[PDB]
Amino acid sequence: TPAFDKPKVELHVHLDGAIKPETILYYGKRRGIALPADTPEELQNIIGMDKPLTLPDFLAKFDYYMPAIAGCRDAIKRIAYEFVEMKAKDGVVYVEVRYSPHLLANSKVEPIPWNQAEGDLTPDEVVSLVNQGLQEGERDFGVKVRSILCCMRHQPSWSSEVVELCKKYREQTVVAIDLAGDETIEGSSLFPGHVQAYAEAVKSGVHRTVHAGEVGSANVVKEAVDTLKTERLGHGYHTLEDTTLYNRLRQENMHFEICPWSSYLTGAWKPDTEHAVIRFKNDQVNYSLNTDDPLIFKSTLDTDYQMTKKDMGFTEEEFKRLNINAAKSSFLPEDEKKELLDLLYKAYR
Ligand SMILES: NC(=O)c1cn([C@@H](CO)CCn2ccc3ccc(NC(=O)CCc4ccccc4)cc32)cn1
Ligand SMILES: [Zn+2]
Repeated sequence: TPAFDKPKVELHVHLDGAIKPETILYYGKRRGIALPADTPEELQNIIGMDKPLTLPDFLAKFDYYMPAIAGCRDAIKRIAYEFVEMKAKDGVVYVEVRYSPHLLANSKVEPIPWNQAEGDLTPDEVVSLVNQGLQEGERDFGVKVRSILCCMRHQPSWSSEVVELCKKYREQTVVAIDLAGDETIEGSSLFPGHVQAYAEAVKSGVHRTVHAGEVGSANVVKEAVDTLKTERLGHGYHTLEDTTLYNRLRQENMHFEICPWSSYLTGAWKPDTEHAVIRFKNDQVNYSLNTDDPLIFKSTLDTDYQMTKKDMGFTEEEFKRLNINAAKSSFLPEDEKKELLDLLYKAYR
């Protein structure tokens, strides 16, 4: 069945979008919340999309399940644990996983997300709990995991906390800072809370990625590159819109975190068009293949590989260079990055 039967690298996946239905129900019941279902299968049917939707439509998906995990400590550790399990089934030898700590928390955060009564779970120990779950998963399932911590567009006040959390927990497991959630809010790349967070990340050596370009213009890409100093782009589809920018990113060997299946389901790509990744294939761009939200998009990594092999004529050779590009563009220290490279060179021959 699987389009690509070798080990794989993945750089772009959200933890809060990669929970098993079954364990949301488990915590729905056991805490009180009660979902719009009580069977795993129907749960995935309504909390999981299969044709494009608007943003409010999208966000209410989170409004369903997040109150069931956020706040509960053992929930937070278990989803980090089960994320590694899920990934071992995908054949991934190395993954970076991202999330917003604040969104899993029910105290020391204004506003309190998900409506949610107060309590005592702060952002700081959310990240310790996640990174316990993750370290255990690594040990039991033999996938290597690191994590990225997301800033949120609409909430520049969280952002100095995020860089500080990145520093406190560096190497183990957290390797980078991200910026997520609605790149359409005007001027959001340039909100002072975000820019000074990213400037702190330069100063102290935390690695940087930015979501720019999925649903927004090439201008928001440009700000991510020139003002936020990204090392990578999540998505970056719209840099095509601006050809000098595109060419520049080609020379600098910028890495696009591509999420094929997602981009259909979000509206970012319309089916009757050039998919941006085929252009990236033809141009020999430094890009990767990623799942984004396997919960919400009813998908595994093989969904993404499959789609590009069926409908876009991707071949096995391109699959290889892409995962190599992803290993090179990882936020691993260089010794550990050479080790990963070596594993992959052998596996691939
Ligand atoms: N794929 C994602 O965008 C995503 C974001 N998360 C969470 C962090 O890990 C945060 C969820 N979240 C909270 C507020 C918020 C605002 C916007 C978005 N995402 C977008 O706007 C992405 C673009 C988009 C447009 C329209 C439909 C779907 C998606 C996520 C948001 C999980 N998955
Ligand atoms: Zn994403």
